[PDB]
Amino acid sequence: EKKTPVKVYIKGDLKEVTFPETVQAFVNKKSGVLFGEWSEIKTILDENSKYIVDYVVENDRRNSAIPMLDLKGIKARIEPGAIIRDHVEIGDNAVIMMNATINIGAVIGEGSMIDMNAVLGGRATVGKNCHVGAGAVLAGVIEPPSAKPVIVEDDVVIGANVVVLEGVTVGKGAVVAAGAVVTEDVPPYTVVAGTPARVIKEI
Amino acid sequence: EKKTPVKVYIKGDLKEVTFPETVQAFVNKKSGVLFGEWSEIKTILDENSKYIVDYVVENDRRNSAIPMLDLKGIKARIEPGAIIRDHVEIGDNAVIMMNATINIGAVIGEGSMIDMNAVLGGRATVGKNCHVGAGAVLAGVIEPPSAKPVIVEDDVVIGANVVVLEGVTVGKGAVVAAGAVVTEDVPPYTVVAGTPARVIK
Amino acid sequence: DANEIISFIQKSEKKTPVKVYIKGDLKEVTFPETVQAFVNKKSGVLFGEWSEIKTILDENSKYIVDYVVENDRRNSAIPMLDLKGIKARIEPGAIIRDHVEIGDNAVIMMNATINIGAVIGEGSMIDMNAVLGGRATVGKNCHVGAGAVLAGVIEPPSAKPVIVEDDVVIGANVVVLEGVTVGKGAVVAAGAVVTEDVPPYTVVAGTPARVIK
Ligand SMILES: [Ca+2]
Ligand SMILES: [Ca+2]
Ligand SMILES: [Ca+2]
Ligand SMILES: [Ca+2]
Repeated sequence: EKKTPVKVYIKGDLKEVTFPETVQAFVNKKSGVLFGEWSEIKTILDENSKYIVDYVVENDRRNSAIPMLDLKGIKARIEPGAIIRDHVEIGDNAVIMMNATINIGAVIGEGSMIDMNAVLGGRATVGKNCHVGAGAVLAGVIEPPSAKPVIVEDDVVIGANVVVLEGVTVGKGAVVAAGAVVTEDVPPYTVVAGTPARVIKEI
Repeated sequence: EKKTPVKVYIKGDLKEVTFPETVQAFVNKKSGVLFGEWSEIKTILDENSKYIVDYVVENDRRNSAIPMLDLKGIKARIEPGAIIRDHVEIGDNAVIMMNATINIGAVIGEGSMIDMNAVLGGRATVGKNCHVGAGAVLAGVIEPPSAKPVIVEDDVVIGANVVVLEGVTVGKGAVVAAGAVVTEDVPPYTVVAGTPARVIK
Repeated sequence: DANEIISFIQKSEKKTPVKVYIKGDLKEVTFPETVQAFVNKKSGVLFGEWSEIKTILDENSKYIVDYVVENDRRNSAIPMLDLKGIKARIEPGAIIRDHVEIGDNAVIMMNATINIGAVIGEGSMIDMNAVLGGRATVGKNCHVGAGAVLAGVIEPPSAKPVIVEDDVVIGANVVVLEGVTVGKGAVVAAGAVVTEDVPPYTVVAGTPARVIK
């Protein structure tokens, strides 16, 4: 389940090397690229040192089990550097900015923005037309299914570097000031600020 | 123009496949790598499956319009994982650390450091010899061109996980305490701290 | 050790590595020793320094029909950590410099950033987008919350780094300032800025953090 996927560019007398079905070998007679588990590929490189004379190994993760979300057909905008796990629901015309991180089970509603370097923890739920500020953290609640995650209702603005703690609901149309730590449910149409966040105005 | 670029490693009887001008195909008879739009390349893979035996598709962005900054000739240091949009000015001898993010229109002065996981929003301006702390956020003001962005003057230290709000100027030589939220202009050569940030020293 | 870190950093030359996919009449091109060329007659890829490869592309323009240049860093001297043999879990997007110790069964989450000299103990979790500064030390069975920042120090070598002792929980978006020790079993509330040592088995909160329990 945990994997250490590598891509390996190779060159040499490749016709002399046979590759197992466990690895995807894209090669011609002298040069090629190999895709597979490092444990499998390492053995191949070692046992064929005579014919594979040079190689470059690329690797981006170690003992990782959860794949990344396939972005190619999503009806929304995902910028370079955003890391999104599989099993995340991205609503129509949402925007996921550079270097944001979104964990499994998260939901991002239609038209919502997750700004740069923001973090959505497991199952965090963001409604429609929300703005989750840069560096803001929505706590995760990976399991059980019955455990209330962070829920941000529609039309909410969450300030930069905010933290919303596990199981907290931010009510519709509310505003959370930058830097706040939200420890309790926020009533709809109110502005909260501080650590712990307190209501400072009714909208 | 929103794009969905892909890089596709491919193999098969590749001479039998004709690639359009829209696709850059670096291939030989047996194997190759294709660069282009997903819409374009998906069509090619499906229609030529008779000749394509296997492939691997890589993709890092979806419906993305703004390209990344070409770093190759910049007289500065940019570390792996830093994400910098095009139309950003990076001063001589600046340093951009791993996992920082710098949005369009930002300006970083000579000798300044943007630390790990810091965020410079749209049009945010940083002077010379500044240090923007890890995780600090300089709010963005993307438009209109007449809206004042965040302006950090020279010789400033911004603490880790600070937020400087839209349109605020942090004056020359000031220090902002870690975790502060700067909600109004900071006078030159003062220390501010707290949320909201208040003058201390 | 700290002296070794400083010496390593300065023995490393600044690099601008590229990967360049090329095609054309490549048999007419002689690639220099300084470049790794994985090529066939028709097409291939080149690994090397931009300054070296740019020269090649120019001087052989008549033989190179097209190319794509990839680059992810500029004037960068410290390489990334080889993850392939580490007995831990490191997720995509995590950026870890060489000369970092990752303890058995640790977890480094997506988009975390770990500077040179850092030490992460066994079974500890560094959560999403957290930052470990130079020489920052995290004990065993710790949890460093998402977005939390542990201060760094590289120079001088004698300077005290941030030390997180065992069994600690650091809340999300917390900042621990340089030289601070967070005591064994302590809990730091989300959003706190820790400005002085935290006694073991206490709870601290606020900015500046103060003992609450
Ligand atoms: Ca290797
Ligand atoms: Ca990243
Ligand atoms: Ca989580
Ligand atoms: Ca912005």
